[PDB]
This record gives sequence, C-alpha cells and structure tokens, in this order.
Amino acid sequence: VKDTYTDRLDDWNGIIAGNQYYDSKNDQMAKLNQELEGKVADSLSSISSQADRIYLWEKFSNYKTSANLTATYRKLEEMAKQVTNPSSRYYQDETVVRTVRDSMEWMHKHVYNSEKSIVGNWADYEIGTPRAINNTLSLMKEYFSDEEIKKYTDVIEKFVPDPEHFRKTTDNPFKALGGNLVDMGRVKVIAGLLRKDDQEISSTIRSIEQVFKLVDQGEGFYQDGSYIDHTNVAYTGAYGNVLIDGLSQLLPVIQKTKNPIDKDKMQTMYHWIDKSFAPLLVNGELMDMSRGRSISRANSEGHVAAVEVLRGIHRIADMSEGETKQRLQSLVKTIVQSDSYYDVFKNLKTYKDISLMQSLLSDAGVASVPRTSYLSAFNKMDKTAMYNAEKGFGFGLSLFSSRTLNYEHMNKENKRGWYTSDGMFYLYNGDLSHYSDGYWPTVNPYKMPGTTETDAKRADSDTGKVLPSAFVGTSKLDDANATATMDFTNWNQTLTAHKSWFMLKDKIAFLGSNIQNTSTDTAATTIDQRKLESSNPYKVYVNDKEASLTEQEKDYPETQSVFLESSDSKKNIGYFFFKKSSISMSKALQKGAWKDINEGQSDKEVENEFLTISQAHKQNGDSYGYMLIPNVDRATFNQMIKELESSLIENNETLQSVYDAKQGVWGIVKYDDSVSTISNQFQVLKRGVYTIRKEGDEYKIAYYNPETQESAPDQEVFKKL
Repeated sequence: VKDTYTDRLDDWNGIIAGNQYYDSKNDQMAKLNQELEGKVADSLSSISSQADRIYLWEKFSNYKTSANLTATYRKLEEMAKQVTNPSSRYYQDETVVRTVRDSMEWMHKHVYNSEKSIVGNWADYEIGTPRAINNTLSLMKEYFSDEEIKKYTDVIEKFVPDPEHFRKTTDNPFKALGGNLVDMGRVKVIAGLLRKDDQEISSTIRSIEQVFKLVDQGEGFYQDGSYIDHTNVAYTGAYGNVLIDGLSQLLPVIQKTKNPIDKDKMQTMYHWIDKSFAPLLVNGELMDMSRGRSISRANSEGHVAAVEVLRGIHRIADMSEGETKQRLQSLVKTIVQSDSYYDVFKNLKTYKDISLMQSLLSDAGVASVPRTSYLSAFNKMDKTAMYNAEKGFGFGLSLFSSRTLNYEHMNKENKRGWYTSDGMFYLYNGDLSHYSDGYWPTVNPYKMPGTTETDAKRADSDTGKVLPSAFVGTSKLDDANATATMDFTNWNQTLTAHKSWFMLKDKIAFLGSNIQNTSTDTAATTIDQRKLESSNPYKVYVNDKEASLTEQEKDYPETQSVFLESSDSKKNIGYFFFKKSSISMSKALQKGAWKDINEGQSDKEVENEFLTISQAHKQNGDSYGYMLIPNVDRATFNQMIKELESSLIENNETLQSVYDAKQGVWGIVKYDDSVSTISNQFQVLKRGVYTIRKEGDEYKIAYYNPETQESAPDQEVFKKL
C-alpha cells in the first residue's frame, strides 16, 4: 500500500542504495555497480536449490554460527539493490525476484523466526540480520505484500521489542547507548515504517535522542572529546564510527516523520565532529588507538575506517546550511585531498555517497586548505593526539588508567593487543601506508613502540585489565605543547616505570624513571618498531656514522643519537639520547597472518620488514631519556641536538622535566608535593603534570592533577622566583 510510510522508505532507499542517482557514464558509480553485479552473479551461481535443502549457501551453512544468518540475508539485500537498478543486468529479472521472495520464505520457516532463540552472537540476531531484512524489504517493497512484510519482520519484534535495551530475550539484557543505540534506530525505525507502526517509530526516535547528551561518566561522548564504549574502552574510531555513519543515514528520514528531532538537540553532532573525530584523522587515516579490536580486521585498516567517518560528516554537511555546511564540506575536502595513499571511493558504497563526494571535490567554491596544528588531550579516555601542520606529522599517545581498559580482545578479535596502551606511541609521517598493508599481523606484539615490558610469554586467551593507578594524564598548554605521564605497572605486577612524554611543538621527549623488575624475565623499552617500505629505504646513522643493520640484533653502547634518513625528509626520524645510552637495533622480515590475531580473518601469510630499536633495563632504578625529532634532514637534526644539549632538567623517581629554550617552554611531571625549583626561575609545588611558558616576565601555566581530574588555582601549584 502506497502512503507516507512508503514515501519515507523511498527516501531510505535513496540513502542505502541510491539507484535513482545512478549514471552509467559516471566511472566511480559504474565501478560500484560492477562490484554488486559480481556479488549477485556469485550468489546466484552458488545457491542451493532442489528438494528444500539444508542450507542456501555452503560457505554460510552452519546456522549455529550466527554470522551465517547475517551473511545469508546480506546476499538477498544485494539482490534487492540490483533488481531495482535500471542499469543492472538483473533489473526486474524474474529469477532474482523469485529468489529473494522464496529465499525469505525458506529462512523464515527453517532458520530465523520468532520460535528461535539466540545461538552464538546476539548482535547477528538483533542488529546485523534485522538491518539486512529491513533493507531488502524496503528496496523490494513493490514485490511484497504488506502481510508478507509483517510476517518477515515479526521475528525482529521478538528479538528486539524494546528500543531502550538489547539482549531482551536473554538472561542478561543491557541498556543501548552510543553506536549500538543508532543501530537500534536502523532496526526499529525502518521495521516500524515497513509495518506501518507509529508507536514503534516514535518510541524508537525518543530512545535515540539520548545519543545527543554528553556524559560525565560511563559510555558516550564527553566534553573533552573522548568517546567511551563497552563500559570503559576508548572507542571513538569504531563504535563512534557506527554512531555517526548510521545516524547521518537515518536523520533525513527521521526529520520527515511525525516525530522529528529538535534542532537544538542535534547541535551536539557538530561538537562530536570538531572535538572527537577530526583530531583523530591525519592524512586520511583514523588513528588506530581509537579503534579497539577493529585494528585486527584486514578490510578495516586506518584509511578505510576513516571513510566511515568522512561519509558521515559529508551527509551531515548536506543536511546543514550556510556556514556550517560550507565548513564541514571544507573539512572533508581537505582530508580527502591530503590522502595520497587511499582512494576514498573504495569505501563509498552507495550512489548518493559517491555523488556527494564528487560534487564536493570539484566545487571550487568549497575551500580546501591544509589543516592547522592542534593538540587534543582526551583525558576521559587516556589518549592524546597531536598534529604539526608546519612540518607535517601527527603523533598519538595510547595510555590507560584505573578508569579505562588497556585493550579489547572479544569475539576472537585482537588476540595480541596486550601492550597497545602501555604507553604505546604512533608517528604519522609521509609514509601514509605505515600502519596499513598488514602492519597489525606482522608487527611483533611483544615490542610495541614506546612500551616498557618484560619478555614473558603471553597467552592469546588473555583479556584486558585496568591500571592500578589513577596517575595518568595530559596537561595541555596550547595547540603545540603538552605534557603527559603514566604511573605504569605491567600486567602481572612484576615491572614498574614512571613514563612521561613532553610534546614540544616539533618533537616529543620520552623520559622513564624508577624502572624496577621483580621477575627473572628481562626488561626493555622499545624505542621504535617501524614498518619499512622496500621502494624507499632508510640509511641509518648512529652517532652520525652510517650503520649496517642485520636480522641479528647489534649492540650500540654509548649512543648519543640515531638517525633514519629517507630520500623524502617528511619520512625522516631522529632519536637524541640526552645521556649516552646502550641500545640495540635490528632490521628483519616479520611474517604472520591476520588469522593469528583474529580467528575470523584469512590465514594467508603476510610479511613486512621492520626496524626495531630497544634499550635493556638490567638494574632496578634504571632510566631512559630521548627526544624523537621527525621530518628534518640530517644536518638540521645534528644542529638541533646541539641546541638541545642541556634540555633535560631532571629524570628521577619524583621529578621529570624537559626545557625547550627556543620556545621558552617547560614540561614537568611531579610524583610528590615537594618544592621543586626549575631552571633557577620558578617553583612548582604539587604532585601532577605541568606545561609552562615564559613570555618576557610573565608565565602561562597549565596544571593537571590526573587522579582528581582537576586543574588548580595558579598559586597552589606555581611560584615565581
């Protein structure tokens, strides 16, 4: 029956497929059509028929495996997309129309109905499969009766009756928030339209509106830009993606129902984009420290994941107007144009998304100016993101605390993420491919860059933990300078370190003190583990003399510096040791498979070459201290290290500080309330984290107490001499 419900479903069809916008002469659209043609062809050539089978497809045959339900129904959705595309060879095809109709009947009566209970993963029963059923019926609504559409969606109402909770039919239901709550909208708003049910529609939209509230605690978006999901995990870059991606699809539909959402409510979306999402996007890549277990998915490396966010932003731009529209258009445009590695179109999966992106990129009225420098201290999820526009590098610092989980191993994904928040750092430079092309299955998980660890073996079956200490956090002065610390204890309470970081515009100092080990395992800090490009080799220098690295580790006692020199200065990396230090280095081919870190991924062997730099800590009370200096040439690095000769102020069990004399900026971490006199110029008075600038006779002060999560009046913490 044609009415306002099907008008809304027409709009939905325009969003999830966009056949109305298809143009055979548009090369990018023709590529997506060909992909869908091939998928439908494969499905049709593969499908079982004859004598009411045991499965529809063999590759998805075991219905105790819940992923097989969703993958099966997603194949029917693909058929529904093509049967309604005038340019498809399957347009109005009699076999395809009957295949979809009769495939829905077979699954309904044999596999997935109201009489069933969840077996395997609840998310397939309540999200993945219902989304696929909804979209199939919406696209093919002119081939089904209203009674059939009700019949085929009754199962969705059995598993998901309550728009405020998931797992309703289990013995442990949970409250829907965040990305999962947006998915509640894609399930129940669309099912509600298909079944012409006003109460489902209105109740679901009301439930979704809690997504616009910033939170002080628990799951959701925070004022400082952090996003928490799964109780206590930093998650902007996977669950936050689902939130923005899904919500931006639903909103044009919701706003034309009888229950639209107040514009005042939706204003929070622009906060998310500017405060939460944008800082995590560097040269088209979404920072892995925000993506939880999704790093272990071969098809979702960081440039691919970023497109989920970017397509969400671009849809929000399209529903906005004036200066808000223009500025969001400009954000997407500059990010896409900065990405020389990944083709954004490879993850634009509907015709309207392709069309929107094309219009944006060719519209000379939309500005595309390189993004400026920024530094975001996401203290409410224990991450920090930094970007220098002058020199062209990003830096991410991945921590955890008593408030957050270190890593997520769940659903057999991310089995070796053990050390990815133990003070792991990321450097984003002119190698845009660095954390892609199989980084995650080939990196040595025992040597995550920045981390201080023993060499004890770890079990894949382990799960994450919180840190004993609350003394973890970042004090930000401005968009170029900040200081961080982490009162680190390792997973089995055999090793400690006071680890601190001094972000000083164009360089980052790494200081560690109080390094102790009560195990018989050996302790070391990984200075770096950098994935190489065979097309762009590094020439390595130690103390400014060329070194030949091998697979076998070589020791370099009395090292003042290491320099990794590329043909491209924007890939150069220097390490300056404040005090001569004993390090070791190697260059080696490392092999692995995605299946090693995620059971559901391919067992195909992958390999990459890595350069590893490490510093052993054989004695209690040990220390490290060095400056990472990216994106300068060798002569400039050599000059800078002379400038920085006396930049280390202190690195002991109670006080760590570095001074940048060129800027007039100090970073300081105090572990106690003693009076600390600094550079014969001022005193700092309280346990906590500081970044201070001198401008003539005045001081600008940024103090943070990580444990109480508060700053403090200047006079409590600072005294001029």
